[PDB]
Amino acid sequence: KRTLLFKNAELLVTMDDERREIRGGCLLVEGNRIVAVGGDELCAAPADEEIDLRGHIVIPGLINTHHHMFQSLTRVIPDAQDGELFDWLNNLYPIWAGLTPEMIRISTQTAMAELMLSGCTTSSDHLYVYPNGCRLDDSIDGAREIGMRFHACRGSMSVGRSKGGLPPDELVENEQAILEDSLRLIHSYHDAQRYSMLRIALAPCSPFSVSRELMVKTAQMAREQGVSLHTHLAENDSDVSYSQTHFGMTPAQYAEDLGWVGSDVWHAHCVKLDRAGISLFARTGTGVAHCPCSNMRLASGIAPIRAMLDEGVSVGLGVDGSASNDAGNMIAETRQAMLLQRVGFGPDAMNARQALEIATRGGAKVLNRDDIGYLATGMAADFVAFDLNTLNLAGAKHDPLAALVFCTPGNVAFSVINGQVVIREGVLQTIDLPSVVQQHNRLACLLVN
Amino acid sequence: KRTLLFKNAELLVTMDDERREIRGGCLLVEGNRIVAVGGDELCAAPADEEIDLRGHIVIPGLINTHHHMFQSLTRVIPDAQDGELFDWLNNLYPIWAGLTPEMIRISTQTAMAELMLSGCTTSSDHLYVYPNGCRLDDSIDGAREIGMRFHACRGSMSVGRSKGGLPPDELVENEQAILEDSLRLIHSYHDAQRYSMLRIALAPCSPFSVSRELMVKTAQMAREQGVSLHTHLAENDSDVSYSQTHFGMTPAQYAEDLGWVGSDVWHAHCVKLDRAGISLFARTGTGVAHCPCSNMRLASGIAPIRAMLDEGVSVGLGVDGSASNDAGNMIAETRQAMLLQRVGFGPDAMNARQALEIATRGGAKVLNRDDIGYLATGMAADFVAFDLNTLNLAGAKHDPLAALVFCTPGNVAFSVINGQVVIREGVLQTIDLPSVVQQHNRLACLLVNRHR
Ligand SMILES: O=c1[nH]cc(F)c(=O)[nH]1
Ligand SMILES: O=c1[nH]cc(F)c(=O)[nH]1
Ligand SMILES: [Zn+2]
Ligand SMILES: [Zn+2]
Repeated sequence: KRTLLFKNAELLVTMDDERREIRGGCLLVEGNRIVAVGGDELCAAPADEEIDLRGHIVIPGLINTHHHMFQSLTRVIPDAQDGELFDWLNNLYPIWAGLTPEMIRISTQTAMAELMLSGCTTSSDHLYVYPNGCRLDDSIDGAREIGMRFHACRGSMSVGRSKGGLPPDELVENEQAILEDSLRLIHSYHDAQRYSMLRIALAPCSPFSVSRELMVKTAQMAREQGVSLHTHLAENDSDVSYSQTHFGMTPAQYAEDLGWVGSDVWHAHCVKLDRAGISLFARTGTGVAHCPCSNMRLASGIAPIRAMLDEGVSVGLGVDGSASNDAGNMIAETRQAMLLQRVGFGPDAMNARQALEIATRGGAKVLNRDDIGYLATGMAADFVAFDLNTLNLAGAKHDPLAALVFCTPGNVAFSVINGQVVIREGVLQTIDLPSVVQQHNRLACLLVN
Repeated sequence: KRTLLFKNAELLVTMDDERREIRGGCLLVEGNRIVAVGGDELCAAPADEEIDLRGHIVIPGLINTHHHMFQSLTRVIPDAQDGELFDWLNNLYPIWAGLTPEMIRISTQTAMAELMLSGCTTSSDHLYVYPNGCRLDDSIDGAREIGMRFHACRGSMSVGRSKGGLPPDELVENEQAILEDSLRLIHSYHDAQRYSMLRIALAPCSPFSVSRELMVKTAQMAREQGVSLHTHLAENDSDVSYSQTHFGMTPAQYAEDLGWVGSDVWHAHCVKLDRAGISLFARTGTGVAHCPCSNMRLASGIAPIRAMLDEGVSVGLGVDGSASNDAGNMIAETRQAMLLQRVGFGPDAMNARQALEIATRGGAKVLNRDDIGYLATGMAADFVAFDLNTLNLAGAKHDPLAALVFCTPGNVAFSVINGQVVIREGVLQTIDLPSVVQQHNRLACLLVNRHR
């Protein structure tokens, strides 16, 4: 088995059970997993490759828990930059009706590359449109080429124009076809073993874009197959009113009534989750993907993340799709979580270590994994290093960890995912990034024009 | 005088009176000024150097209107990261008491380098501590090394611990000495001419950090000398209560009472400015430096920027000191202004072009300058270029301008300040940046290990 030693980090942030932050720390890797973490004599360990991390901070790889990677082809569309969410959807859906399998494959790589260079080693996605023969398989193909640990969601919608919804009919599917494809994807791709690089989750776009029968049947299938459940919930005032008018229930009551609570469930946004919903989520272990930049850029609101954390809700972090952020920058999203909670709820609402915990342990938690999210013996070899001697962090070496959240760092210097060194001295190793960016921009131009 | 042609930008954002955004745009420069702005007809122009900007967006240089660059030596101090503003001040003041002239000279270069690589071509600063023989001269020396267009404020404090204030006495000054040094700095350094690289403003830290007499005499001096006035105003709930309690007045009423209104005045933050204060500022031309990251990082609040703009208030942008942001990233601050107004006031509150106008034309206005802030014949040759073919902007070429605000771009590819190409292919040309960063971090270490 291949061994790898990362030695003499200026600070090794473990996020482990003691929250050890080790000066001069070293990390010994064998295959895809961590052998030991420490300073002192472990730094003298022989290894097939040694990488010198003096002057760097090492953190556990960031974990992104919500995205729509296909939207990285359609950032800052003029008719979608401003205005109401109604106009945003109505101007973007006809564009997305042109998506091809190749664009799914390429856009997954582009969005994952942006996340990887900004500190992220595991990401979910929420692909929920399948025009022109597009399949989740195309996104899985792209993810496999770039080497990121991947939770692929079988997103779905069934309520289109003919049934009184907003999406064009060409962007919705029959519900029997959705369940059959969901089952196929689990059988073909879901790896439930420790250190899995690919897991499947089932994800109707929202409880309102599919039938209530399909929400219950999806939950049933996920529980039978041992996979997770993901959807958008309580993202804005319109979601809350819709739930009340149409079902006589708050969004959280609606989720509970469908069986969409539990540690195998995580809901994106939850900006308008109420006190009873927070408590329900806390006692059922239901997770939340917090997407601060999206919630600001779409004027959704400030999610009550501090209140959720204070009751024991499992909270992870997500960038959301690139047409509603529009960046894909994980460490910048972690910064935004801290800034937004403080402006919303005061100076004690979120510090650097609490935000970074959401970005690491919190994300592992809401994806229902205990093998990622911190650095210790037997954990997955997922971690990143930032150079502390850059201009961006000059004067911030008083606390290298806080520097990543309070300052604006550049790209990571190194990234390791499943023991593979995927970024070396700021250069992505698993793909030809300039070629992918070129193809992406040509495809984006073809799609929109 | 040297001539420069910048040709074939994918998009040249002028911010001019017609807000032209020119595909294939070109810029012809002579010395410190723009000779022409146009399309490919400019390619027939002769120039000493041509720079090919295809694949790039060019924008007017961003203008930063509030800072404390000395704080770039003390980012994320553990005891100041969290807690109340009281704890922030009382844990940072003893550290700043060890500042030396060399630290002022170096920290100015570090803070300006961060601003320049993130799109900024003009900055003010608000140095308000002068321990151990430090002088505004030291900051001016650093700014002259790096080539940034500079509005240096003689900040001041006189109400210390022994007199019932929070700063220690070693960090406050006698008020007559403050006025004397203010006049010396104006006479020695303030260049009032077009395309000036150095202007002086007078800047008591807040209306409560000095006597009422110093507030009034400082304004009197500034008006006599023709320079501007700068201070912190209405940053938080404590500022509003204090002025109401001690003076029976809102912060903006108190500023008016002190004579601290007018187009030669700009107030930092104004988070808690009320409707009548907004109206007052609009009709007097009083400016505002909006500091969104600082206002969130210190839990100050969401300033009513959309309301001020709708009433006619001149609003610029500021990163604030690096101990309350803690970044110095001008284009990221522009993004934050847009994100924060939307979450505060709805989807119509601020778009990419509105935010970029605050960061350019808005900053020129609050600094009382008509020669920077947009690209047109006779304007200062201050502009920057971002590469549009980066991973960060992939899929955003549908609107190159909005991409700068809605995405998170890297450093600029090129920067021109006063006609000098100060950043070339991402590399800062005017200082040895890794050497300055090394010295900065070493001085930061010496500073925090001082005996106190
Ligand atoms: O912000 C968003 N809301 C709803 C959606 F379906 C989506 O893709 N993005
Ligand atoms: O936010 C701030 N408040 C007060 C200060 F003196 C300062 O520098 N910054
Ligand atoms: Zn989403
Ligand atoms: Zn300030």
